[PDB]
Amino acid sequence: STGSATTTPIDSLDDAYITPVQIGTPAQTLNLDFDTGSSDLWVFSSETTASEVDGQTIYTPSKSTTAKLLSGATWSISYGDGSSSSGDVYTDTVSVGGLTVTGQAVESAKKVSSSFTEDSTIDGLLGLAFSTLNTVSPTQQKTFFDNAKASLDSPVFTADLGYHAPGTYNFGFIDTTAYTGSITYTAVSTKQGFWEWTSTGYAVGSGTFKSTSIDGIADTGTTLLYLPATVVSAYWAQVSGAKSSSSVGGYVFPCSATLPSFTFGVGSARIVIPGDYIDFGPISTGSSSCFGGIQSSAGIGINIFGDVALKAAFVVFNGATTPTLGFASK
Repeated sequence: STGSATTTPIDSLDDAYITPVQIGTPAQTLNLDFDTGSSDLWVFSSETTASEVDGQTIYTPSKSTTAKLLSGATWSISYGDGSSSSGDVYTDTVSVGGLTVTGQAVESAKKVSSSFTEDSTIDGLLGLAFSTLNTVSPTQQKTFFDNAKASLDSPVFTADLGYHAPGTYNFGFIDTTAYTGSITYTAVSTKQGFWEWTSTGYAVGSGTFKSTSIDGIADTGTTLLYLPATVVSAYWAQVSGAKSSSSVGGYVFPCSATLPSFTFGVGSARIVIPGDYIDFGPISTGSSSCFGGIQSSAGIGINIFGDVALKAAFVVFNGATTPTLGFASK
């Protein structure tokens, strides 16, 4: 089997992407944030505290003839950005782009943090990291991809995120028309439960490529590119007037600037992030100070190849017995 679903930016900045997901019988379609940095499929629901729902579409398990409470199971997750959610668990039929999994754990939110409530466009998350990170207790549950893997034509999914445009998540096949050149594959460590890999270096604009190992994670659920302070300083030094602002929370730059590109290495291959992808616009409405899309990871503990980086590539998440990542230009 295979599946193919379009993923759409939630706003004009590409802050996140939503993909329609069919849950239950008859189908209830929710728009989920596919997140290769986490491993829970959780949804706003009829169980979510009413004051914490503000425009989201909810899953109502009592209206699904295939929903079954997973007795005793609870979940609770906290994300790198400080947001969180928690609740109980059903199993139900879940379909993405024509690919159906029966008995998928659907984690129903009883509580969500304010950042989720305030974002009416995201109805939940669909985690695509390794199932070892799933938070369901006392019996950890599998991700949608893990459940689908054996049925797929090939045990892979691909992320093709658009710049200010829709893109595609495919399951079970590699669309050879969706990228240019070849796909360069690189080794993955699953020791932390992430799609963790080592970039071979970087360049700023037309500058020389610096060969240096940068360990990080491929994370579709993170907006920006978070890299070591040395690398980030070298990037922003090429933008006149750019500075790190403790009060704003990162590097800002004059909105009148033209940003240089940023290249990262994948083995001997190179992925070029155009400068425009690094512009996240005014820090507040009407400001002439703009927020940068490359930021320091120094306070995170891990480097994160988020959407800024991934949207410049066609990315293969190869879930074979020994997983690997692939990157192609597009």
